[PDB]
Amino acid sequence: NSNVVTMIRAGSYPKVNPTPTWVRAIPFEVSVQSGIAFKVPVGSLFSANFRTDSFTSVTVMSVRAWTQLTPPVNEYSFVRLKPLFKTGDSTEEFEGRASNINTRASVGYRIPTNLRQNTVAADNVCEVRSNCRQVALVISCCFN
Amino acid sequence: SNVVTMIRAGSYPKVNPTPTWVRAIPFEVSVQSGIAFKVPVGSLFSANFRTDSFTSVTVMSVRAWTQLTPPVNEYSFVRLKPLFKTGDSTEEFEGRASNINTRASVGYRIPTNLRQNTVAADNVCEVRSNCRQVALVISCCFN
Amino acid sequence: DNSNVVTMIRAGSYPKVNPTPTWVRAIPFEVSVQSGIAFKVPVGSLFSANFRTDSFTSVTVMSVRAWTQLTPPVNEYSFVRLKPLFKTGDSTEEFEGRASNINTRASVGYRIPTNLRQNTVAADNVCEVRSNCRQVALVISCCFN
Amino acid sequence: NSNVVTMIRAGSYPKVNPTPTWVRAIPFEVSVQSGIAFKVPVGSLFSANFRTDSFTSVTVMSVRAWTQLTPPVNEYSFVRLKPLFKTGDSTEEFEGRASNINTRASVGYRIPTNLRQNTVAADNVCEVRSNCRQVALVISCCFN
Amino acid sequence: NSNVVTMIRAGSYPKVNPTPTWVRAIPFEVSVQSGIAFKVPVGSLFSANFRTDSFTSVTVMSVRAWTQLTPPVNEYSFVRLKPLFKTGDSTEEFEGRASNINTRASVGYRIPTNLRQNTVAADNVCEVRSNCRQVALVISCCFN
Amino acid sequence: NSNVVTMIRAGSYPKVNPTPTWVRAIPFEVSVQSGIAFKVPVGSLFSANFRTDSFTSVTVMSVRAWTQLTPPVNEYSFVRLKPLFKTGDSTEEFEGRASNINTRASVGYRIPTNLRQNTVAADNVCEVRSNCRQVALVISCCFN
Amino acid sequence: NSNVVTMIRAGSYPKVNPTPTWVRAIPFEVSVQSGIAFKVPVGSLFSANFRTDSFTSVTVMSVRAWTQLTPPVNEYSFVRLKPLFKTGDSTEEFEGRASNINTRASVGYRIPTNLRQNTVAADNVCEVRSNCRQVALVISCCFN
Amino acid sequence: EEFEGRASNINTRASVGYRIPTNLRQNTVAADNVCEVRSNCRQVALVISCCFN
RNA sequence: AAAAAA
RNA sequence: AAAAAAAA
RNA sequence: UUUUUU
RNA sequence: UUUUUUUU
RNA sequence: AAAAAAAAAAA
RNA sequence: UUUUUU
RNA sequence: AAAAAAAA
RNA sequence: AAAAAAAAA
RNA sequence: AAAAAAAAA
RNA sequence: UUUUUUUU
RNA sequence: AAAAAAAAAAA
RNA sequence: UUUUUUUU
RNA sequence: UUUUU
RNA sequence: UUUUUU
Ligand SMILES: [Cl-]
Ligand SMILES: [Cl-]
Ligand SMILES: [Cl-]
Ligand SMILES: [Cl-]
Ligand SMILES: [Cl-]
Ligand SMILES: [Mg+2]
Ligand SMILES: [Mg+2]
Ligand SMILES: [Mg+2]
Repeated sequence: NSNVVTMIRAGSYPKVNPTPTWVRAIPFEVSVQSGIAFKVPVGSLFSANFRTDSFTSVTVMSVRAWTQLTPPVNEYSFVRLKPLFKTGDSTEEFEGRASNINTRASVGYRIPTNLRQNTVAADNVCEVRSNCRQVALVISCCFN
Repeated sequence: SNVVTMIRAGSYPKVNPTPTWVRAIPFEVSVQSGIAFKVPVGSLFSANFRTDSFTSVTVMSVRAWTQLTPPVNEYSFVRLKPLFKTGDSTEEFEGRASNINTRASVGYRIPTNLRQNTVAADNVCEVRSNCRQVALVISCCFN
Repeated sequence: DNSNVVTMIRAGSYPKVNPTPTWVRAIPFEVSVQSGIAFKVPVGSLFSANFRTDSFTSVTVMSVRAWTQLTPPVNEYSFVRLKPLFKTGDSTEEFEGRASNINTRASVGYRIPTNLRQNTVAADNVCEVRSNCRQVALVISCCFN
Repeated sequence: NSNVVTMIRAGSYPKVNPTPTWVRAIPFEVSVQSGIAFKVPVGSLFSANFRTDSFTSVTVMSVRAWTQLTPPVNEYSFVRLKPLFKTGDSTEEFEGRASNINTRASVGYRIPTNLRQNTVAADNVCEVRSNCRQVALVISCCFN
Repeated sequence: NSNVVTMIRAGSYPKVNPTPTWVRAIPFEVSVQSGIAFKVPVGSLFSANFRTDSFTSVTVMSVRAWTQLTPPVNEYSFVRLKPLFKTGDSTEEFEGRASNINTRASVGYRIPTNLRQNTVAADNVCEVRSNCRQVALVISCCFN
Repeated sequence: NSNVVTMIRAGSYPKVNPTPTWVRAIPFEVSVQSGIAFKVPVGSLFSANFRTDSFTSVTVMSVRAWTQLTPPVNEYSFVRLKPLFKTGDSTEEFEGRASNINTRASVGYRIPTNLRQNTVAADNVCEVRSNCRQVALVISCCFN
Repeated sequence: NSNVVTMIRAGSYPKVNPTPTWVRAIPFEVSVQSGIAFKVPVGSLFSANFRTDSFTSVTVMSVRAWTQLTPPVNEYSFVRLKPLFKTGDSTEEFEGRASNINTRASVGYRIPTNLRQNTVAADNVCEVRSNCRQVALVISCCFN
Repeated sequence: EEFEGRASNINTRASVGYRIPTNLRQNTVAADNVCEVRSNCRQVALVISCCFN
């Protein structure tokens, strides 16, 4: 309600951290080929395009996908996700298909707490299969 | 009361022949592929909106829709980057379509602490889209 | 706290829009008057860039109020009459208000019933004004459309 | 109660009006022929027989009609009313018939608020049709 | 509500009255000479400027007076009222004075129910006195 | 309920009206050119196609308009409306745009009670603009 | 209750019907001979005088009859109604007599919902008998 | 905007004021200007509720 | 609460 | 209690 | 209680 | 309350 | 027990 | 409440 | 909540 | 009914 | 989303 | 609600 | 809260 | 039992 | 109440 | 309830 500056009765110097962690929802795309699985690299989350180039590690919480280009002729779009982990890759293929040809396909998977460790740029996140030549992704992750 | 009735008016009131006006102004802009276009504040001053008599305006929010179809195989999309005289933003508020035949849409609100006047020479925001036009509806206050 | 930065709006379908909306206003303007002579106030005085209304061509008047704008003749108390005029039939009322102090304005006004609130164009007239003061200040509450 | 004059403590000069408005029901008769409609002119309402000769406009609210003379032999009286408006005449025929030959026939119609604009002497109110030679009208209106 | 005409199921022809009564506040002025009383004539109430030229009798209820022009130099406005009755004039002088030389003087008097009989043009209502050359009155009356 | 005809103890002859009013929603289409407004005629409402050829006037209440044909390539349908009145034309351009190129565009406007007078065939309702060569109208009105 | 037009945010194209049904009370008169029964044809309900010339069928609910002309000398008016149906004519003679020679004779009958089918112009509704040469009818029906 | 106030008594002052919303309450230096004033009287008295800092 | 219909 | 005729 | 409007 | 119906 | 009828001049 | 009456 | 300037 | 601005008016 | 901001009674 | 105080 | 005094013209 | 940036 | 959530 | 007064 004050229109003017005021005096803060500051005390002892507080605990500081010039490089906190930040929880994010990173949107990026990946080019997919027909019948070929594409390994999504973690390194794609580290970029000045997301303000995250200052990080080297990230704990992924959940992954969501969307077909980014139209599907072949006569077909309905589809996208699949196989979760990948350093301690052991999964064989799940969380799939989603569009019920309208003109509409995107989508799917996502959540990572359980016991599997939410850090990952670096060299590591992979999951395999993406699709009949569309491009898939949009949105990863909910904790940079640190 | 089906007939005129007398009014017991009193002293002469405080008057103002040129008041303010809260408005939602719809106008379109042309956008080029892979290029950002600065939305000029001047577009809000026009006889088409009854706002030619104004020279300044306080923008409150900005919403955007793609106005033409997207490139073949692509889904529409539109981004908005707020711009201020005291410092431009780097936010890219993006919305995308989920049906190729449908518009993409997104918008942003200006916080009270940044709601200062802007004149015709100023710019509201940068617009990016894969669509050759974008329809903007800006909720603002003319003064 | 309130927001200190820009925030995203999860807009959706393109809304119904209107670039030339209506506007409810209270317009102030004066009219010169002559002694013992009425003056038909033109509706075209409400349309003007001095009121931001030059873009309108019709208007619905709701009420009319009037104040003498200049002093009265020597030894006289100000006064002002209003006779409503309507295209379907002018009125014969003479709503009159007088001043009780020579140095003070005279005032009066009238309300238009809902059934008589149709559009009026510049060529039309609102009401006649009589007064011993040479100029009268009007404040008209009207809906431009 | 008071039996003598008493001093009123008047103050400022009030808002006055020498020519005020008036709500009225005007009784008058119109002359009607067989099979021929008669347009009731609004000018019939302004007259020193009603104290209304000082008005040039009037807002009609409702119209009531009664036959005024005996019907043709072997017939029961009747009367019709077709509202007329400067913005567009109406085609209704609000009719009323007597159930006794010796009794008047009556009918009427109300004008809705959205159609209650002024009218001048040169205007018409409604068409009257009857098998009686004369008709009696009572028009509720607000002179101004 | 209603946007179109609607029928009225009228019955027998009602009692009517084309020349009814009217309760009014009639504003008018009178010229007054210094030191001389002016008998206000009832005829002033009958006039087409008031819509009452169709009446020939009136019952007065109350009379209020205001000075219409400025007072003499150095003096505060004043005005008196002496009621007059055909049955017997009264010797009251209901006097109101102004407290600002620039402001009107005002006063009035009420007529008791027992002294509320008609009056005709030839009659008078009251004597007015004032140091101002004109007096504006507002008489509340029932024309009949 | 009853399986056979029953007697009605009818009384005096009632009030009747062989030509009553009628509240309707009238659908019709108009041709519109590119960049050119089209004044929609009130006469379109009177017609044997709507059972309203017996009416000569109509009190319009609201207007709703949809695009009837596809829009130009790459564009989304739109339709504007400018209310027109005999007492004064409006400058409002109530617009409605589609968000799916395959979907109609729609918009309407309500007429306020104080503007719900009648209109005749000669009169016009509103100006229609659109990028589609044909517009569908649905006018909620009261025929009288 | 505004004072000026507002925008309606219309939606999809609604279901429409340019030629809806109509519930009506159609008044008309039928000429009758003494001692002879007159069949009332249904086609009399279709006519531009009733705004129904666009209907080819109708469902009749009730019938009411009033003698339209005076009776013979020394007699009291009367009227008889005999319902007629395509699936089988009735033999009821619903009758009503005046208790005052100068007063109409009235009677009507209700059609039960199991016998409320459509009737075309060539069909007949009921036979009429009376000692008056004409008879006024008011039929409550549903035009479709 | 032209917030205007007139007097109903010739011998009386004419008055009018305007409030500045929160989103437009920033600092102003000497060179700057507050508002334009138009009056038929040759002088005008101002009372400005401000916050020096 | 609007119009037509015991 | 619905339907029919009657019925203070 | 029904039908158009809503 | 004369004639008909109404899930046993 | 919020404990009888008014009007005229001065609170 | 003072005070002048039916 | 007392005091100061402001303040519907 | 979580992290990164604050843990006390 | 069911209360408020601007102009008006 | 801008500047001061008020028993820890 | 069954939420202030009447009369004149039109319900 | 204050609220504000970003999170499925 | 018009405009704007 | 509309509306015209003390
Ligand atoms: Cl589709
Ligand atoms: Cl398609
Ligand atoms: Cl003074
Ligand atoms: Cl004129
Ligand atoms: Cl209606
Ligand atoms: Mg797809
Ligand atoms: Mg008769
Ligand atoms: Mg008979």
